[PDB]
Amino acid sequence: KPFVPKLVYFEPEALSYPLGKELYEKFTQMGIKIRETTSHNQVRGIPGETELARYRNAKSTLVVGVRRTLKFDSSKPSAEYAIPLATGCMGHCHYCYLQTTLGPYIRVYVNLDDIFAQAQKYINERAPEITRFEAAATSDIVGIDHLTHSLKKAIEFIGATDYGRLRFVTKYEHVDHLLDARHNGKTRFRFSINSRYVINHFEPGTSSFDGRLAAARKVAGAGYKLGFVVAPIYRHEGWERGYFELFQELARQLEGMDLSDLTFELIQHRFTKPAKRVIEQRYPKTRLDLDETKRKYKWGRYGIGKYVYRDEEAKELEDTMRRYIEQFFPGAYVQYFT
Ligand SMILES: C[C@@]1(Cc2cn([C@H]3C[C@H](O)[C@@H](CO)O3)c(=O)[nH]c2=O)CN([C@H]2C[C@H](O)[C@@H](CO)O2)C(=O)NC1=O
Ligand SMILES: C[Se@@+](CC[C@H](N)C(=O)O)C[C@H]1O[C@@H](n2cnc3c(N)ncnc32)[C@H](O)[C@@H]1O
Ligand code: SF4
Repeated sequence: KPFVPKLVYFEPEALSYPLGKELYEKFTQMGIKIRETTSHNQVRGIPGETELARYRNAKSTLVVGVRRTLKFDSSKPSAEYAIPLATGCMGHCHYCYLQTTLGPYIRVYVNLDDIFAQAQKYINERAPEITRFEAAATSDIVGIDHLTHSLKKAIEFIGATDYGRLRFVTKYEHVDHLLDARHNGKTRFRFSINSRYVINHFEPGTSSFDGRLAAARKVAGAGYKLGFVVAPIYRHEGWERGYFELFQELARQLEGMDLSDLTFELIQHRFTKPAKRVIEQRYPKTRLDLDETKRKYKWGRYGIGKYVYRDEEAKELEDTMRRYIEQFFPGAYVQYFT
């Protein structure tokens, strides 16, 4: 059930680090097909004759490498920065924004000393103000972590700092190895949730809603700060009742738990102009409605723009989500709607 790659690439430089050495001996012991990248770290020869084939096989391929870009991206509204522990995902969410943000093997970085050292510099440059880090900005870091334990190390590193905070969101239940981690109350452990329609139709290759909630109870019992990310908020047929049933069912599955300091994050479905065509050839018979005529185009600033719902329909979603959260989780804090 936990993700295990069917193909692994190693950057030569990765073998100079403890994690690279450990992963090399791990995957060779497991008899998994292991390859070397070029001297300039390019991944060549991923199986597949069509574009869709190489996309599928890429999502079953792991690349063990070194993070050379030590400048951290900003990650608002979640956190000040994105801490780069991994890139890519094993899941096949039809709407996924990684389809345009990438183009899709799973990359993991081994130079944790360097990455954490850089994280500490960002913390020092803003202290005594709090600096939050998003570890799942460009990947499902939790779904990958049983292989590496990099997130666990990041959790404990952040736990040792005074002004640092960590956060990440996942669609996977494979969190057992993280339960005895010394988080020190400085990690927000979030789970992506959605209506039954969106999960059943658009989220294959992820854990079930029940699995995610089972995992959510485990992490909360281990003392982690708990939160949920309701995204993508998607106006499907019967969305108002669909999302009502979500929060009702969510409240039922978290019965008899300390839900003080529970957070919610709300993201409406969004897609870029290229995504329409890219998704059409990566998921041909998807029910995902990418009709531009029912959307508002929000023009980009430094990046490319994207379609979102019109201001009025967006407010319907926001007001509705806020109403259900207040009904089923009194005192819970909605961090943002975007
Ligand atoms: C898990 C995320 C992390 C995140 C990612 N990203 C990056 C990931 C990728 O490079 C890009 C996707 O448009 O945006 C970002 O800018 N801000 C974030 O807060 C995901 N998102 C993203 C996706 C959305 O387009 C953007 C704007 O809120 O933020 C978010 O709102 N909440 C989060 O907590
Ligand atoms: C890219 Se996701 C990375 C973390 C992890 N693999 C996870 O799925 O939780 C970050 C969040 O953003 C949502 N999301 C993904 N695509 C979109 C989208 N196109 N529109 C609107 N939201 C989109 C996902 O449901 C997640 O809640
Ligand atoms: S689990 Fe997250 S990162 Fe992975 S395909 Fe789904 S939305 Fe994308």
